[PDB]
Amino acid sequence: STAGKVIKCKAAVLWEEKKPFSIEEVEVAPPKAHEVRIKMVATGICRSDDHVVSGTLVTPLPVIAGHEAAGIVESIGEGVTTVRPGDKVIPLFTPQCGKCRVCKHPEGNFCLKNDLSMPRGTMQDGTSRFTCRGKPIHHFLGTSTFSQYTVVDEISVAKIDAASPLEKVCLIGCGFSTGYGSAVKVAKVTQGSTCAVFGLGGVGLSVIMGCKAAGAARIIGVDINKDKFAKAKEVGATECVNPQDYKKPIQEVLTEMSNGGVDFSFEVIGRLDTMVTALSCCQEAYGVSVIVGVPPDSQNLSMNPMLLLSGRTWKGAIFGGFKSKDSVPKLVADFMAKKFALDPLITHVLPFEKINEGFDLLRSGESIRTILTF
Amino acid sequence: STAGKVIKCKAAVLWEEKKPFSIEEVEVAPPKAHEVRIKMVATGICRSDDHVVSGTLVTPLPVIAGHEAAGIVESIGEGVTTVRPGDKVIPLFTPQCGKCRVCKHPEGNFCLKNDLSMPRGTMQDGTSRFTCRGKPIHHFLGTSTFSQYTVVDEISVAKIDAASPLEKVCLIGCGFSTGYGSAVKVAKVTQGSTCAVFGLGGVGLSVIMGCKAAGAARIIGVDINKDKFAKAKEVGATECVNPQDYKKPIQEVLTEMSNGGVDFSFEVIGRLDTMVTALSCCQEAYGVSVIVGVPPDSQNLSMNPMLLLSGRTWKGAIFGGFKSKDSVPKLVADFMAKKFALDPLITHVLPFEKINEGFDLLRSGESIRTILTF
Ligand SMILES: NC(=O)C1=CN([C@@H]2O[C@H](COP(=O)(O)OP(=O)(O)OC[C@H]3O[C@@H](n4cnc5c(N)ncnc54)[C@H](O)[C@@H]3O)[C@@H](O)[C@H]2O)C=CC1
Ligand SMILES: NC(=O)C1=CN([C@@H]2O[C@H](COP(=O)(O)OP(=O)(O)OC[C@H]3O[C@@H](n4cnc5c(N)ncnc54)[C@H](O)[C@@H]3O)[C@@H](O)[C@H]2O)C=CC1
Ligand SMILES: O=CNC1CCCCC1
Ligand SMILES: O=CNC1CCCCC1
Ligand SMILES: [Zn+2]
Ligand SMILES: [Zn+2]
Ligand SMILES: [Zn+2]
Ligand SMILES: [Zn+2]
Repeated sequence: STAGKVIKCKAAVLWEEKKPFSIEEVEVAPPKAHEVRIKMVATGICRSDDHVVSGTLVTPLPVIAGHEAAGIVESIGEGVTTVRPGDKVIPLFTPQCGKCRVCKHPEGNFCLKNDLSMPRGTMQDGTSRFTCRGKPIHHFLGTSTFSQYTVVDEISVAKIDAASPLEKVCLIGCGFSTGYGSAVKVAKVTQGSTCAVFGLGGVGLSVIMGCKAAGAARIIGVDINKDKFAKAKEVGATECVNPQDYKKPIQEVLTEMSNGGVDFSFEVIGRLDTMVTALSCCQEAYGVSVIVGVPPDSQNLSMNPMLLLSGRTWKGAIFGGFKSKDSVPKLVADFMAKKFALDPLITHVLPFEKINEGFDLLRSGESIRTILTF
Repeated sequence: STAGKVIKCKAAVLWEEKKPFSIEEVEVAPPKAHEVRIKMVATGICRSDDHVVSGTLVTPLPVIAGHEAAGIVESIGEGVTTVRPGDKVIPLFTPQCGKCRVCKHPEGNFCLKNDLSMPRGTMQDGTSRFTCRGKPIHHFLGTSTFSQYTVVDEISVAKIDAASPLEKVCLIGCGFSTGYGSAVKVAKVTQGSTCAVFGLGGVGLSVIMGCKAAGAARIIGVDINKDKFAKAKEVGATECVNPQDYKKPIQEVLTEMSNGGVDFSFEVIGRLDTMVTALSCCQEAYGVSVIVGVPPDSQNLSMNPMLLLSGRTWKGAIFGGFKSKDSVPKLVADFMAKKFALDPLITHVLPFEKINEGFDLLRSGESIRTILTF
């Protein structure tokens, strides 16, 4: 009943920074060639979405944010071959065009068609499918999931198992996959190893999940909020430390705890100081540190390159290093096959209309992931 | 005739920074338990030794520097089992104790007994074997090869082929192995890849050799001194670029030349800016950059962590990542079997007494490696 026609629906619009989201009616255009229009079913609140509100992350405003989600295809544009109406899907914030150098590389996932490096906030063709009170509204990472309906490019969507629990697997859209893959794929955590994880939110908990799956012997969680320790230990942490409890810098503490430094470290917060600290706490000759957290826009860190000269490996990744379109369906299948759990990450479930409350929860430290249901 | 007796010989003493070395008589004590006294045959002039003079590399003064060398064992102390008098040997600036956690790790090489991290300028026991004008003189990285005789700890010396040409294989003690290993072992350059090498001195040329051995398709040499291009090409560079020849930053140039960034980049100079430039020029999603150059003492670099977040891997290494005592004999055997060449690095030969002229040659940009003969 809506194919080919503009849909008027409810979405959460962010008109400017540091304001609450505005719940109102937007118009969503029909998909054009190689485009897919999706009816949202569930969406998670990730810290990345909050970064747009706080100014940590810069992307054109006004925008319909949201990128961790799942839904059902309402309609497809001409030339689409990978999904069909009625299919359960997950929008991919990192696309997989399959044609670029990165997509063709065995170890690359940061497809050149991404909207991250040089944020435009549109569709692949340079325009937007969203309007609110007569104004054009920007897209976010080619996803825009805080809406009852969205339109995405074909390369930014994956078809998933028809029997999937959308209220759970939306987390495969960002948080879980990012953390899990950062450990198992990017760091390539080894059996018997010692790991340190900075940040115990949804993404950090997922990193822990990965470290445990990889066979780590010790997994030290680090967070200034002690309230996040019980959940970390439930999912695999062997020890948790709060930097504020110590008189000395935490890198020193961790080095002592690990009898000379950890094998693998992970920055899952988004702070410059913690990125340097995490590098420092890994063993000087063979240690590996992975940056996951997003830094505040345009800001540079300062470090001594002797930390690397001795032998350390420092790397970062988007979406856990997973080639998005290939991996997402695979991950959903693994979850259906009980290979990992998602429930430990879900602390709150709210209706979409309560998005602001959901963000309040995140900002207060009370939640891990709030799932919004449409 | 000299066993168990103090040896009086000539050495090049550095009394203070930024002055010429003083060639004069020193007193070399006999080796203590697990110590080896070596009659030096040949030693190379590496930039790192110049860094001691310039204050770029901080180690206690007065000192007998020099660390890329080869000689013959004069005597051994009690308990030495790995070398015997008359053996040809190469001193190891990076030790291999074989007992620490790093030595036991499959990838690690920066043995915890090293004198680089917290320089003491002594033997393993905290004392010196050198006296000059009645004053104790410091050791350098446990080697001190700018002397007719030196004393080194057993874990800092390797026995090599009795037939080795010491005037050539002394380079396996530093320069060649560092560069070669940085490409083949640390970066693990792949067949068909595009590489960029910043710095075309002895070490950078060795990096090029390694890249070529590894099968790289393109090897782009970068240096502000064009006079260093011909030899770079000889050893394998496919292209050479002088950053001063351009209006753009060389990272932009290199990115354009490589159609999106290089596979592998190497910083083989020792500047904070080029370490960042080198990182920036490798592919944002799958690129790898290796720091080999030594940065000015206690200086911090500035960089945007988004360079890592996209997928880059940044790492550094000492001595090309080679476990020193295991690797050095092998490298010599390979050299003997013509697996790599050393002659392209040797531009000048001088007698030890002309150490200062050798340093002048390095500083003037005229030489690659000057080999000093005793
Ligand atoms: N690389 C990627 O592809 C992705 C990056 N991210 C980034 O990962 C980070 C984490 O995301 P979420 O788990 O959703 O965030 P979150 O806010 O739920 O978790 C962050 C945790 O860090 C802790 N923390 C804050 N300051 C700290 C400090 N100084 N020391 C120690 N702990 C501290 C907080 O208490 C909190 O538990 C964010 O920066 C997010 O933007 C998110 C997903 C994708
Ligand atoms: N990591 C390790 O184990 C080792 C590190 N090193 C370090 O490696 C570096 C290279 O050593 P060598 O080859 O002996 O030195 P070198 O001085 O012969 O070569 C350095 C080259 O860099 C070039 N250069 C200088 N400034 C430049 C700029 N702005 N842009 C481009 N090129 C520039 C010079 O013209 C020169 O050709 C030194 O810093 C040295 O201390 C050396 C040995 C072992
Ligand atoms: O959280 C989802 N995506 C993130 C990935 C890292 C850069 C900011 C956006
Ligand atoms: O050049 C030989 N050794 C170097 C290794 C890197 C730190 C300074 C000393
Ligand atoms: Zn692509
Ligand atoms: Zn996210
Ligand atoms: Zn050791
Ligand atoms: Zn050297």
